[PDB]
Amino acid sequence: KIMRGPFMKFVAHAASFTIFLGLLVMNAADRFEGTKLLPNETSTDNAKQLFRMKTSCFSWMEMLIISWVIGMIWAECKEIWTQGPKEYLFELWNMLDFGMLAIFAASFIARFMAFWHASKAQSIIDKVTLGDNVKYYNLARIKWDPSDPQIISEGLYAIAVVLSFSRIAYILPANESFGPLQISLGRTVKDIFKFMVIFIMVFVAFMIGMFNLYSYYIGAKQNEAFTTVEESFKTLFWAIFGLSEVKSVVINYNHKFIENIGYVLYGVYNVTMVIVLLNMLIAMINSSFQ
Amino acid sequence: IFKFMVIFIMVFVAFMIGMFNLYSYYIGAKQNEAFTTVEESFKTLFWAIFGLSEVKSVVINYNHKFIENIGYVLYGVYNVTMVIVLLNMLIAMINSSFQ
Ligand SMILES: CCCCCCCCCCCCCCCCCC(=O)O[C@@H](COC(=O)CCCCCCC)COP(=O)(O)OCCN
Ligand SMILES: CCCCCCCCCCCCCCCCCC(=O)O[C@@H](COC(=O)CCCCCCC)COP(=O)(O)OCCN
Ligand SMILES: CC(C)CCC[C@@H](C)[C@H]1CC[C@H]2[C@@H]3CC=C4C[C@@H](OC(=O)CCC(=O)O)CC[C@]4(C)[C@H]3CC[C@]12C
Ligand SMILES: CC(C)CCC[C@@H](C)[C@H]1CC[C@H]2[C@@H]3CC=C4C[C@@H](OC(=O)CCC(=O)O)CC[C@]4(C)[C@H]3CC[C@]12C
Ligand SMILES: CC(C)CCC[C@@H](C)[C@H]1CC[C@H]2[C@@H]3CC=C4C[C@@H](OC(=O)CCC(=O)O)CC[C@]4(C)[C@H]3CC[C@]12C
Ligand SMILES: CCCCCCCCCC(=O)O[C@@H](C)COP(=O)(O)OCC[N+](C)(C)C
Ligand SMILES: N#Cc1ccc(O[C@@H]2c3ccccc3C[C@H]2N2CCC[C@@H](N)C2)cc1
Repeated sequence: KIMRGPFMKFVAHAASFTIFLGLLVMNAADRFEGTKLLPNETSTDNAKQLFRMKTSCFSWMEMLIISWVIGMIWAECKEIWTQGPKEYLFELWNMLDFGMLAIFAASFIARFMAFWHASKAQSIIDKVTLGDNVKYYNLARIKWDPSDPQIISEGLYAIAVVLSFSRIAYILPANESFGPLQISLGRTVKDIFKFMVIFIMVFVAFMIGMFNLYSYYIGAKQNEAFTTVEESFKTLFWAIFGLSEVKSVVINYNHKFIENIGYVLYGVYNVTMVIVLLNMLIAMINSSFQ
Repeated sequence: IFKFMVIFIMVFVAFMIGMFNLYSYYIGAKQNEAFTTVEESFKTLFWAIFGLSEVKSVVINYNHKFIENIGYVLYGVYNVTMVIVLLNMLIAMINSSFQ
């Protein structure tokens, strides 16, 4: 009768999230100071099994995480067929919570199919050379394919681990000192979503304009900026935080016309972004005394 | 600012564990020694508040560009989130001085 009260129910639901975060921390606890399994090395630990056997096998802590995610998917489907699939998408945090579970499910599916391929190939080979169906396995991380499911799972698990820390927003407005901070932090994301439109207009403008300038100098440039659309995207994205050098507008030829055009366009980009961010800061300072 | 450091260390611990889990298996096959130990992933995200952490700390030497693009996206989202949190702190402290 105590555990059916609302406050003990809240305490139990917060404790079962503290446990999940503790599992996510202590899962990678053998590698806190170095993994001791090099990307070029090979460790079998049984002298009769493949290397790709003791990499995709599930531990005793990677099954509890699967049980938590299965219960967390079931507790979301029960919310879907009780509030209705139209009033459930009305809050965007439900979509932010559904994407995390979808990414966790995709990660565990990819790891399971990697383990399934490893077991299907290890059933054949139950020292010497191996045939061309087991030869891809028992190989270190340097020789894997770029689309191996073992590196799809390890890539999606990181996004899932980052996104699962955002469920503190469900237990944080019950407090008298971090509730108003969450309210005042949420009201300043809706104030920058309207300035990101002009931000991406100026961004797309200078991205296409400098890609059109430095496209023909792909091998004759000081580095690899402004030559591909993704390179021109990241060179202008990391210049907001000052992490893009001025050596990214220099070419190796004697065409100083194009280099001076690039210098002028990069300077105008930096000045324009400073003006836009200062206008955003002043507008958000002004829309808090209202 | 003692009350905003709590949300600051929530976002910090989130991205620290999330990027340590990504770049853990590439300890010798990476451009530098970031995001491989917990102290390296801690200091790479601490010194990125002051802009003293380069973008070459998310680059691996292999042809696994999936994991490298995940690291690029996570580092960019970390920088944008910290800019939002610090700007919200500055605006809140400007507002709680005319009261
Ligand atoms: C939302 C409002 C946006 C307003 C944007 C205005 C901000 C203007 C920023 C100026 C950017 C300068 C960048 C400096 C880097 C290097 C410049 C450089 O190499 O100089 C050019 C200078 O060329 C120009 O004509 C600069 C004109 C810039 C006008 C920009 C106005 C939008 C080369 O000419 P020179 O080498 O002096 O000539 C040979 C003499 N020995
Ligand atoms: C508190 C609020 C926080 C809001 C956070 C939102 C801020 C979003 C920042 C964007 C970060 C981008 C970093 C840029 C660095 C390099 C990006 C890169 O390498 O591109 C990825 C782009 O991949 C994506 O899908 C980007 C999606 C990012 C969405 C983030 C939303 C949270 C690779 O794909 P690709 O090379 O275009 O594909 C091959 C085509 N030739
Ligand atoms: C393992 C590492 C990654 C750290 C894991 C994080 C947790 C240990 C922390 C972070 C957020 C904390 C919570 C933030 C807010 C609250 C509300 C608080 O309740 C009240 O303020 C009064 C209740 C009322 O009167 O309504 C009880 C503690 C609790 C759940 C905290 C419990 C401990 C939490 C889960
Ligand atoms: C918004 C409206 C008013 C139009 C924009 C103003 C233009 C009339 C200005 C702004 C940028 C200027 C350009 C910036 C840089 C260059 C490179 C410069 O080339 C060299 O420095 C020669 C190098 C060498 O061979 O030694 C010649 C002038 C030029 C084209 C400038 C020409 C005049 C421009 C187009
Ligand atoms: C908050 C909720 C709404 C969920 C978050 C949104 C996701 C649906 C987005 C955000 C980050 C995106 C990822 C960022 C980077 C990558 C790497 C990219 O891989 C490559 O570029 C291939 C490289 C090569 O081999 O050439 C594939 C897409 C992917 C996984 C993206 C998949 C879709 C993601 C997970
Ligand atoms: C990806 C980064 C991970 C970092 C984790 C930090 C968690 C802090 C959450 C937080 O401050 O929420 C802000 C966005 C306000 O949300 P809202 O717009 O008030 O919406 C709250 C609605 N509710 C149903 C969740 C209560
Ligand atoms: N009786 C009761 C009860 C239990 C839980 C509850 O909120 C859940 C919760 C509690 C602590 C920490 C994180 C989360 C996530 C919240 N979850 C609920 C369903 C939809 C899903 N998108 C989000 C509300 C009411």
